[PDB]
Amino acid sequence: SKTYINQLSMNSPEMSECDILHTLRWSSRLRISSYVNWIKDHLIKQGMKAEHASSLLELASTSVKYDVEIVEEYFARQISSFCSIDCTTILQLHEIPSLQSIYTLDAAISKVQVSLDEHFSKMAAETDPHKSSEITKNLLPATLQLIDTYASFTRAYLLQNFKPSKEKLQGFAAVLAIGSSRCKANTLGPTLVQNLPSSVQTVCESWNNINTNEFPNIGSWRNAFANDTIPSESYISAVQAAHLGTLCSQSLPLAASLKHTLLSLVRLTGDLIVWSDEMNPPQVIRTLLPLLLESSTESVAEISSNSLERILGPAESDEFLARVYEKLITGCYNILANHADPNSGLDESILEECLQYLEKQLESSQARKAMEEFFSDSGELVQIMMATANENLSAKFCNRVLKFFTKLFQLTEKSPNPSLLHLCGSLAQLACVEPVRLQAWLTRMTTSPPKDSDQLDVIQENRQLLQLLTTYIVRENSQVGEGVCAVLLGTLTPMATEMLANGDGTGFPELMVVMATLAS
Repeated sequence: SKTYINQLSMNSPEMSECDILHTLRWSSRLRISSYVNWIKDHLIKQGMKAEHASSLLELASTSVKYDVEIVEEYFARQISSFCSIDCTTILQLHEIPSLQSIYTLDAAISKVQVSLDEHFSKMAAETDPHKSSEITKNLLPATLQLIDTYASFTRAYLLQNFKPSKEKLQGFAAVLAIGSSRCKANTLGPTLVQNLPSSVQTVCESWNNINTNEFPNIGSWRNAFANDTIPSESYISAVQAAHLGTLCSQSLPLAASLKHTLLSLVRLTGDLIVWSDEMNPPQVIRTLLPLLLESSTESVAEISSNSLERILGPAESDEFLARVYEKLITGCYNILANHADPNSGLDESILEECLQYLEKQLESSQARKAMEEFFSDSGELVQIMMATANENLSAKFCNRVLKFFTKLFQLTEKSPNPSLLHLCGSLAQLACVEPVRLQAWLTRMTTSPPKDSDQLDVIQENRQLLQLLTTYIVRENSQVGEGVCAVLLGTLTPMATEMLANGDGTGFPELMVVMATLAS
């Protein structure tokens, strides 16, 4: 109708999802396929003579700029709508967008990909390809933030479908954030995912079995769809049919739509990063790194790796491997320190495995580098040993972490490097520890276990290696300093006097080996 012509001719304000869907097809229609004559002929009817009709038709479409403008405005609207939710919190199902918005966004990105690809393919010829970088000066940040939002959305969709409480839900989120197996760089991921008993294997496998082959292929719009007049319209129709087909499912309907939209978004990001003259590393690297390492994104991580390898490193020797290792250490510290409680859905084996892995990488020099940089920037070796004070956990975890200290100091002594010296100086912050937690922690080992317990041997070896690590600290070459020793003596004397007084002196005969060496 003429009202549509005037509503979108000189401007396109107050549009909606249905308006966007109709407008994309209409605008693509009146370009090359000779519907323009049909439109003006019908405009002759209903009372518009040809002079107005031709002028409005000419000034309604002028081409790529129109597409990027409208889709940028749609992206801005979607980002503004989703910006009301931020930080890192688990989102409910009800705040996930409805199917209409999802396939509207999918159609928008598909049209943008097709138009940009044809524009750059025709720009492959000629001698002036630089006149196309200024139109994508704003697409990239919006695309990255939208990708981050949708990754959060699919992560929340997987999480909330696992009545489990919120605390172990956050624990499961921490476990799965460093999961995934499609990347060969990490090793813990599959093991930590698989050792959980029943919840995150059947559900995770059922959700990972949602294949998206019913959708059109990567470049199917170039070969199987270029025969017709407007290949973009056929591609949009196929995508819409694929999205509509998912409604019949009863187990996990939105999974296929979310997977496909994330895949298309990351592919468009890669194509844009190829075509964009302006390229700014840190945002794209931090918004693409979690994709490879996320268990909730495994059907997409390969494209992310492909796009990141060509720009940030050959994936074996460059700094990308060190960045991946740094992400692994960050995740390991997070899970070890924050969710040590046994009610966070955590089995002791998960902490055991991650501790073993991070020792194994601590042995290697190249990983030990990033190890020390991360514990110097934001990490803290002391949190791991504070985690032992939790009375809700067995003594095997304490044994493993204490053996961890034994081995890092052994590697410090045998093969001294500046990273090991710096981490030796790192534990000097034991003075900053408030007295109550350190008193409780010392009470954890210093208390004699019941003689009917199976951990008597474990605690005996713990006492032995505690004396050994004490000798390690009190060494002159050690960088911890005498203040830590003085405060340790001050907070070891009183309850020593106490359990000599009220108690029978159990566990006393091997105490002197500790604070006597402290005095040394």
